[PDB]
Amino acid sequence: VVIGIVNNTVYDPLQPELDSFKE
Amino acid sequence: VVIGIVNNTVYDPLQPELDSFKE
Ligand SMILES: *[C@@H]1O[C@H](CO)[C@@H](O[C@@H]2O[C@H](CO)[C@@H](O)[C@H](O)[C@H]2NC(C)=O)[C@H](O)[C@H]1NC(C)=O
Ligand SMILES: *[C@@H]1O[C@H](CO)[C@@H](O[C@@H]2O[C@H](CO)[C@@H](O)[C@H](O)[C@H]2NC(C)=O)[C@H](O)[C@H]1NC(C)=O
Repeated sequence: VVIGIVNNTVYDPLQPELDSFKE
Repeated sequence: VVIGIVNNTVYDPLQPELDSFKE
């Protein structure tokens, strides 16, 4: 519904931090 | 690069909570 949106990736500070530790 | 800064420790609400549970 928006005009002019572009693709990208938004970095999530929690995901790698809590995936490296939990393993 | 700052004048007047002082030492201290900033408490992180996530670290102890996710370290006690994950163990
Ligand atoms: C990146 O942006 C493009 C267009 O801005 C998207 O391309 C279309 O996306 C829809 C929905 O996913 C598809 O139905 C179309 O077939 C796509 N067209 C083309 C030419 O690719 C695209 O989805 C966006 N994301 C990625 C990962 O490419
Ligand atoms: C606490 O603050 C003091 C000064 O405000 C810091 O002391 C200097 O720190 C630098 C970099 O760590 C060192 O190269 C100097 O040798 C230190 N000087 C002295 C007299 O200690 C100190 O680093 C800060 N942090 C701690 C944990 O003390």
